[PDB]
Amino acid sequence: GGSPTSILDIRQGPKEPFRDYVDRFYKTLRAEQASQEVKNWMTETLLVQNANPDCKTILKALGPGATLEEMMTACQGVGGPGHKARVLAEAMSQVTNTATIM
Amino acid sequence: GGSPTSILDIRQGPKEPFRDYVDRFYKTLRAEQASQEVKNWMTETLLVQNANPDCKTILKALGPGATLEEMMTACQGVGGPGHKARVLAEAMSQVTNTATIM
Amino acid sequence: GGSPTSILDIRQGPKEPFRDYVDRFYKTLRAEQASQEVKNWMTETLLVQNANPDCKTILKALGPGATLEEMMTACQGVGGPGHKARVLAEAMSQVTNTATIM
Amino acid sequence: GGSPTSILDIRQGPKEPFRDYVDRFYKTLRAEQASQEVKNWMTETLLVQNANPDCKTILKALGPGATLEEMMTACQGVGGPGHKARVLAEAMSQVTNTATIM
Amino acid sequence: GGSPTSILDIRQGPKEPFRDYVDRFYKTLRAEQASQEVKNWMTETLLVQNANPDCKTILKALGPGATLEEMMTACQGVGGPGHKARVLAEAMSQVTNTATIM
Amino acid sequence: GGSPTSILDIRQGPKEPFRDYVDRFYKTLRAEQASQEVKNWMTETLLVQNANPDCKTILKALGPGATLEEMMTACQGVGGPGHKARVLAEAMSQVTNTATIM
Ligand SMILES: O=P(O)(O)O[C@H]1[C@H](OP(=O)(O)O)[C@@H](OP(=O)(O)O)[C@H](OP(=O)(O)O)[C@@H](OP(=O)(O)O)[C@H]1OP(=O)(O)O
Ligand SMILES: CC(C)(C)c1ccc([C@H](Cn2cccc(C(F)(F)F)c2=O)NC2Cc3ccccc3C2)cc1
Repeated sequence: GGSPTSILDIRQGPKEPFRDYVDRFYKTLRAEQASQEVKNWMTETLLVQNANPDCKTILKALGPGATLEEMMTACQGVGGPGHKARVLAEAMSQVTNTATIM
Repeated sequence: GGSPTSILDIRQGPKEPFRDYVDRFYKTLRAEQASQEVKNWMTETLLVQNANPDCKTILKALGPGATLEEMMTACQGVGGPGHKARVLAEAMSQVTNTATIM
Repeated sequence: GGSPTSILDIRQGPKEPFRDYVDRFYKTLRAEQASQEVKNWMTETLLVQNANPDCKTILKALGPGATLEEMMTACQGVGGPGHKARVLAEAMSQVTNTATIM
Repeated sequence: GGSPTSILDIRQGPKEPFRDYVDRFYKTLRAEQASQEVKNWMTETLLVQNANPDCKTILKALGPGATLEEMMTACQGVGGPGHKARVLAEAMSQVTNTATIM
Repeated sequence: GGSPTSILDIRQGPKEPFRDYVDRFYKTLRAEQASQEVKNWMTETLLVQNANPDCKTILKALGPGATLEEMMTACQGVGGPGHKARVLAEAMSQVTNTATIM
Repeated sequence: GGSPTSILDIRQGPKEPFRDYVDRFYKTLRAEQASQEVKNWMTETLLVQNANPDCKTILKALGPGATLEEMMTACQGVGGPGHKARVLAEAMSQVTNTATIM
């Protein structure tokens, strides 16, 4: 848990899909000198807390227990027309004062 | 699916079009050591399911039976002027006047 | 009909303009092993049909019979100016005030 | 006239600035086997006809006969911040309140 | 302090996440011949000063006293889909309804 | 000034930040066969004139006489989130209600 270059800071870019970054988690997990028990624990636990709020909001929202594959399906929505069209459509409609935050 | 690399997850990014990714689906199959029955099965089932929600929403809109050409013509507009044109407006114009979601 | 790499997939992108793709048409046709007329036939039937809804919506707009020299001229602002510009301001104003679709 | 690659298709892309294309007009022409007068005619004539609507229309704003430098001074804004802060950025608010086009 | 290529200008892009830039910051902080205190000192004071105003405002916002990790985690939310979603939502309506600036 | 490639056309792109271009300005100067004074004159007079309107509107605003460090800091915001958030947000809200230009 938190091996050199692997968990202490592996981080998904704001424009970096969950795809490359998660792989950065897998391949770097291969690149670290971790025990088996060491990597499996790293994956579930850190992968979420450190990855791009677009998807981090999806890892937590899916609700824990979501199969990794499902995290991928959900994070695949990360993206412009899919995830951004909603974050731009939503954030803009809250400031449209039927529901603006004061 | 599940064959090595080719069809476990072959994914379509948000900016990667349905066009370029098709090759990712097929050309990557050229790499898996799978029977033709194994591959053609993959071309259909794993394609629509693990590829780009802008397009998937179109693969299930066109629906099954759509030749790849049908999934091609419609998903061609995936992108800003074609799809984002219809995507920004759908969420923006919905939540604002009548489709406001509480 | 499309011989290998010729008219089966010569497809334009959603970010790629009629300038780059049009070249793909002719060039990849040089790599095809087809009859002379096949190439001339290929352009009229496939090009307009399997090419990027930006240039495709322009092409129909041109009205068939517009020389390739003319299609080039027409689809030049494809890409951010001609096309992506006109497109955002329209969808935004059609669905919103009068052309609102229920 | 236009010898192969020189003036028949030297064109400025859509996202492309007058900078990169002007370099092309100035690059490909060297590759042309034209007469000294012909080339002089080529810049003033073909540079404006086939140079990017962001910046082309600019050449119309400056207007014909302007010094090439001025063509650059006014076509420097083409591209994300300068040109676009002004054109569609305005079109968003034009078609909306007073400039609504039926 | 401030050695060549190290801190005299080590600067992050407008969009560059604090990570890519920092891969520079750290790598070059290690390449300059600075005393253990000189470098360490630089990693504190300069890291916040010469870095992408998006992330810089975040840095100040977290407030000093937060672990370095927090400085970059917060800046990991710098952004296209995430940070920009929040900023775009607010700026547009700030000026429009209450925060109108004359 | 006016030596080949150095100050006649050294230009900042539209998406290119004040950093990359300034670098073109400084590096290209090394290429010109100018007197030491000649280059100094060149950095002040031209750097502000043929450099990307975002930063150019900033350079004038800072006010001449500002150190290169001052042009650098102020123009670091050139870019999307920092400079575009403000430009679009303003133009959009100026044209709309009170600052509508006839
Ligand atoms: O012109 P294209 O090659 O089709 O791509 C552009 C370009 O993006 P790039 O940075 O990749 O060249 C714009 O960049 P600018 O030069 O305008 O900064 C970007 O602008 P933003 O970063 O501000 O979004 C714009 O998007 P838009 O037209 O929404 O301004 C995007 O076009 P696409 O999103 O349509 O691919
Ligand atoms: C607010 C700002 C970011 C500055 C802005 C505003 C709108 C434009 C464009 C309109 N416009 C403006 C200038 C130059 C061109 C070019 F170079 F691309 F031709 C052009 O198309 N229209 C986008 C095309 C497009 C594509 C995808 C999503 C939105 C838009 C609007 C670009 C930038």
